[PDB]
Amino acid sequence: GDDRELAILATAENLLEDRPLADISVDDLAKGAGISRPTFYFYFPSKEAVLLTLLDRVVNQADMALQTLAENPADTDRENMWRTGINVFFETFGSHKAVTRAGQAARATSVEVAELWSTFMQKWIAYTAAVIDAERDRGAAPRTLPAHELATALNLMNERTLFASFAGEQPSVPEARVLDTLVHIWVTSIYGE
Amino acid sequence: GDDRELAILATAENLLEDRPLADISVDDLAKGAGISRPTFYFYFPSKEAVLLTLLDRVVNQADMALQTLAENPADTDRENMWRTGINVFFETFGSHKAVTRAGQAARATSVEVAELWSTFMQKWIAYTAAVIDAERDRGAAPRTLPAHELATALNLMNERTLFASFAGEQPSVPEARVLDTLVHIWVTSIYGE
Ligand SMILES: CC1CCN(C(=O)NCc2ccco2)CC1
Ligand SMILES: CC1CCN(C(=O)NCc2ccco2)CC1
Repeated sequence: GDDRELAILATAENLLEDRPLADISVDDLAKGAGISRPTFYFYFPSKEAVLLTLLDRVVNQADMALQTLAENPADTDRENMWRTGINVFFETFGSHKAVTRAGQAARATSVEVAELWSTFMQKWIAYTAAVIDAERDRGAAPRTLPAHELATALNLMNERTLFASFAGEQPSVPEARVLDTLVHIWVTSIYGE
Repeated sequence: GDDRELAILATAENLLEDRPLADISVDDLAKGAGISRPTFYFYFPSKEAVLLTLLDRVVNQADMALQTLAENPADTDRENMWRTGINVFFETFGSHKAVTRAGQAARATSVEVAELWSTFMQKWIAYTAAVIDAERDRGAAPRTLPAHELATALNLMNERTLFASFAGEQPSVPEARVLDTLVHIWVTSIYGE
């Protein structure tokens, strides 16, 4: 039951490593999961819907991991606090590069994917803003930009930069340099005048 | 000759304000330019090729405007130097929102568009880096990150942030706030420790 579903999900993720959604048939998804095409259609209405669920689970994994971090303060300086946070996204999406890459393209096409991404981005920006605001209240950050606007630009940087880097786009920050790069820009822009 | 070509370009830009490339036929492009479908095919192999040229001219306009700025130093502080520069991109792409939005989608699909964007981004990052390096040499900026990596992340921020803002995406920086937002993050990240 759940097992066939899990196998369709895993077959899909596997197949997205080597080629795009376009050049993957539900036929390929069925065989890989060891089921018929009709049986596939019982678990998912489409191949697009397989991607969506896959993306859903990556996004929830990131979020949950961020919630875990937020609940257990790490005994460290401001720079490592931010780093530890950004690293959740770096590791989680970096561990699911094929889904990441396919998700982001599907944003153009699928309203569900666009809305899924949109919902979580807003949540992560709201959280970034609350932390900046909290840093301003304790007197550790200067009151420069509207915290929420700053959080927005910083989150959008991370999205574009993390993903160009995982795709190996030209141009991009080398994947082994991208954490330090993003952390420097977060902390200088959050704490600097 | 050039006039029919110009009219196809303008018809296309006009039509992209109200709907995507997908829901624009070459038929619509021909009528709008006041020509036949066959005559259209003499000037352009496809509707995709119309977008590409349109994007080409926006991108060259931005570049040329940046070259003009680079050739005439403005008598001003570091913050306004960066602002004046980022503003070239804000105004130029912000004046061609339909082409911008369609260009960026076509990146997924068209290898020409992807390469066009890629070429110019590299050029703009190289230039940003040369300016950061020049600021480090005169002793106005600290030697923090690899200048080229910093330039890369900052350029990618601007691309994602400018465009989310012009599209009116959720989330985004309001278009009337996005200049100040980006300038703060450039200058704090370039000059800060
Ligand atoms: C405190 C956290 C909040 C979120 N964040 C971050 O990179 N979000 C942007 C993103 C999502 C997927 C790729 O990039 C790190 C800092
Ligand atoms: C000195 C310049 C260099 C380029 N730049 C910039 O925003 N480039 C990124 C971009 C292109 C299109 C949208 O965003 C402003 C600063």
